[PDB]
Amino acid sequence: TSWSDRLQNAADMPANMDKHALKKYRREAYHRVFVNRSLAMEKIKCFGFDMDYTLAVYKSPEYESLGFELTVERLVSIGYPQELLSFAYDSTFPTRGLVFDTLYGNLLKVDAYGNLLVCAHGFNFIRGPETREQYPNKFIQRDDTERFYILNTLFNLPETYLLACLVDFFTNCPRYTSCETGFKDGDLFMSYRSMFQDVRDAVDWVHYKGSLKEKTVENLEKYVVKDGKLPLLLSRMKEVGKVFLATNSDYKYTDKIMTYLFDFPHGPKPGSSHRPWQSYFDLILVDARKPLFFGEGTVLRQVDTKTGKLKIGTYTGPLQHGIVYSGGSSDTICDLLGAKGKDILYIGDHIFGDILKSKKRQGWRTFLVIPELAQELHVWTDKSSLFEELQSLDIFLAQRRIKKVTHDMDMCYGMMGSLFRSGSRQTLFASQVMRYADLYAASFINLLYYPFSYLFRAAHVLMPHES
Amino acid sequence: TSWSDRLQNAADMPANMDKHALKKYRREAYHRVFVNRSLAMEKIKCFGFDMDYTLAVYKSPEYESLGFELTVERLVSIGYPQELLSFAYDSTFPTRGLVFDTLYGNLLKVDAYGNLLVCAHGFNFIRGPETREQYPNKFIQRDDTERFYILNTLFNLPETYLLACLVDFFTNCPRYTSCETGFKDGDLFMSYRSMFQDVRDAVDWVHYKGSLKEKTVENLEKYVVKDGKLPLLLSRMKEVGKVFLATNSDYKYTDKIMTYLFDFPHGPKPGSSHRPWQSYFDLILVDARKPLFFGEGTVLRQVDTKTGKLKIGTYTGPLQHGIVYSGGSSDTICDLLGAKGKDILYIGDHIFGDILKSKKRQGWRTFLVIPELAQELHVWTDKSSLFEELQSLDIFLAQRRIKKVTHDMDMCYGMMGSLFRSGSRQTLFASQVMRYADLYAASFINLLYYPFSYLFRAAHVLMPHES
Ligand SMILES: Nc1ncnc2c1ncn2[C@@H]1O[C@H](CO)[C@@H](O)[C@H]1O
Ligand SMILES: Nc1ncnc2c1ncn2[C@@H]1O[C@H](CO)[C@@H](O)[C@H]1O
Ligand SMILES: Nc1ncnc2c1ncn2[C@@H]1O[C@H](CO)[C@@H](O)[C@H]1O
Ligand SMILES: Nc1ncnc2c1ncn2[C@@H]1O[C@H](CO)[C@@H](O)[C@H]1O
Ligand SMILES: [Mg+2]
Ligand SMILES: [Mg+2]
Repeated sequence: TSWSDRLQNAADMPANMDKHALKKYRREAYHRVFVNRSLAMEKIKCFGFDMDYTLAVYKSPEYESLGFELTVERLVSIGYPQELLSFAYDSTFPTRGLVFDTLYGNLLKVDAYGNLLVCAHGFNFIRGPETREQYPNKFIQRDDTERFYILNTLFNLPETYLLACLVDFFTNCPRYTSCETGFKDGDLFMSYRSMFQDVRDAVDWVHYKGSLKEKTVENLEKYVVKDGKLPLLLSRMKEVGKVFLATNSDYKYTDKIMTYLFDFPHGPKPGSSHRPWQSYFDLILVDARKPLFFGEGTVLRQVDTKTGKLKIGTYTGPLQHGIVYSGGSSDTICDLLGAKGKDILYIGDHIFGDILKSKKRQGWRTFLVIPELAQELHVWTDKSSLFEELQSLDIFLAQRRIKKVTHDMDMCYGMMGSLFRSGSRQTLFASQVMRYADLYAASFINLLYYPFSYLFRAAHVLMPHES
Repeated sequence: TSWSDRLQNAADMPANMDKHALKKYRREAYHRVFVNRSLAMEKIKCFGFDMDYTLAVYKSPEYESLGFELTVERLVSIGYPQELLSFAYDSTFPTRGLVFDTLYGNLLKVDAYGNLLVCAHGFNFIRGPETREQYPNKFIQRDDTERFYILNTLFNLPETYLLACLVDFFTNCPRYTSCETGFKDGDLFMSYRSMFQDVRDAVDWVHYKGSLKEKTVENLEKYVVKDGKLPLLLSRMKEVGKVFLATNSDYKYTDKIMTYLFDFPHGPKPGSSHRPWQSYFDLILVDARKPLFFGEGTVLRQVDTKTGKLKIGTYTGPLQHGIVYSGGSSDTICDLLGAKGKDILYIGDHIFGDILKSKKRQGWRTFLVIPELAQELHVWTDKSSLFEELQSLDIFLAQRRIKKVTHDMDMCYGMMGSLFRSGSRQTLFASQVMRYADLYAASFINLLYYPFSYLFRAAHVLMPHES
């Protein structure tokens, strides 16, 4: 059972909008909206959405495996060894939010301070003492973005596993000699940095020049979760405010995916006439280029929706019925919808590009979708006894049993552990969700289960000397 | 009674090192070390110190008033109006950590997200609705460091008040016409930005080219807190580890101030021979240029301690008895003392340059000295009933009484409120202390009251879905 299996099972249920049914439903952790900072829903005037891994959640492991396969094929076509074709995606290895160290070729799981929680070189998990050879303070400088790459989104799961596969392959293939910073084959030297860049380029290529989008659209049921409650939620949002789409995807792909997401024999609820996806939005903006979008952005363009090409010139006109924008900036949305940032709830999955940057640059309210949370919640409750024990062991310490229980707990989630922690230590990703996501949930659809006057409440924070 | 009055009263007490006396003493909030993240003191191998407002706490309001007076005199000498000479420092106005908005000439108290808590234009405190004219989302972009200047240290208290005095003066003097971004007098336009830069330049000038240091050193008792427990604490640290000084001050001024701080008729404890200040340090480094120090730093130089001038050339030799360094980087300290960052506890007052940057760039352990905390603690306990009420009002809301109690509470601290909050809203400074200071206290001397095997403990943090 994957996180997307849980999501599709919930997606298959029709909405029961009886107020007592709703209250009961949202008490289950799977259907709850979690609160880091209080948010009065009554004050939200505009609801904005990302598309990929927000509205359109790709099924796992099918979509990751397709990405993986095509990326490997691209690498082989540019000259990587044929042995790559023997690799197969393994959903049990990668956890999201890992850091690839391009100098030494390690995948790192770190905390908010750059402290190392896990270090894997290929499939070799390095113990603490051995990590000090390369990381003398068991620490990385997060500001060193030329060296370290944070794998933030679900799109990065294939490459997370592929990087490990490659390091493992070159390390153990006798044609190559391993060095601290890469591999030698005769008179050719491949640094881990150059390897990483090829992988990144190949992932970008499959999405933009290769066949990934074509294969996705040709079997949408295989690759994309569909939920009849979506138009219901959006129609309800439009009753109390404005609704917008601001997505990095282009118009043609956005149209294909959105059409599928609304492909039911009804509109908002069973019995109602079907409505085009575009009708649910007061403003539609593609090619957003987030997070640049939340700074200077790019020139505002108009899409010719018949051809899917951009019209020539910068668009200088007003918001009109049926218009679709491309590029621009977050100021485009504020101006055209008559909104200030705190009037906007933006809903997306990219902790950096959707949530951190909209919060820090513009003071938008934020809702982070974390698709894996459904599965993480199952594990968290199902294995609560290991964490409970760890809590008691930590307290009684006021040590090797702590390491053993930490490992056993972490292994329940996968080889790279929970998205949110290693034992008692919170990950960078956890810390960023807390600090920048006002609300978060396994799915944006969980908003459906709360009234629009709801006050999401978080406890006031006190400093140690105030407590 | 000022915060420095509280500190000097404690400084005047001799140490009672009876273990039961110590335990009793450190339970009083004034003498406690507060803990944001757990820290096992046994693992600390090196204790490092800043000088100004860490070891050498300047008396208030005398030192601020001297700085203020000299800065005003410098501004008048470059051509500012003679009316400036009628200003007098007022300790009741400034709180540390405010943001000067160079565009519109406002002092802002903000939270971690850039949300406005207080806005004063001169001495005119602007209400919420009126603030929206200039701050439409009641928000500033903290990343805009060319526009916004954060007044982080106690050295910035004079200029905090001076900026307000100037805006007030020019606004109300009929020789000038007020504009959104500055003041006109005939064919001369003075932007708030240019005004700010003159003030900053004048403060730097008084400290580096003017008479402030001379006046300070000529009456050390008037201007600097002295505490006979200092050599006791340092001697104890040297028993279990290494001790270093890394200060932005130059050798001559460092020597004057340090000599005063150790000027007692005894060494570590009454009855013992007096020892030169330098003897308490395994490494002494001046002209540190923090926070650049924690990145590339500057060339390592050697001080000629007889003349106080730097020797010509980069110093390429070893750590030797009696050597004093200038410049270099944090790597100088790690290499020469045989330390990794997590082995080092660095103690300083600069939230950005001492604490945030050492933590983020190098993974050092951190101790933030907050001299005002003594007074803030008095107010926090003495007026606990107003905060208690605010807590209850916030809960019962699940509004104008909330604003009234918030104001009354804040006014107990000064016109700009508490360093740490406005009502229920934490300030940026509070948030940064929590996130980057592992430990914090009113004085570094509070470490004396804990054994060196002490485990400072903070509760494990949980996300909302884990709770
Ligand atoms: N999750 C993230 N992904 C990518 N870059 C990030 C992330 N979090 C912070 N940063 C950037 O990395 C640097 C801080 O380590 C800054 O440039 C910051 O903008
Ligand atoms: N997926 C994994 N497989 C094997 N060992 C792991 C894994 N993740 C962490 N560890 C190990 O557990 C120890 C820390 O709990 C470390 O030695 C680390 O190598
Ligand atoms: N307290 C502070 N004082 C000055 N600059 C800061 C402070 N906190 C963060 N910054 C800097 O301001 C920018 C983030 O708002 C970054 O360049 C960061 O390094
Ligand atoms: N020092 C002050 N003097 C007068 N009013 C203040 C002060 N600080 C905040 N306020 C006011 O209290 C209100 C918010 O509680 C705002 O109108 C703000 O102007
Ligand atoms: Mg997305
Ligand atoms: Mg200092």
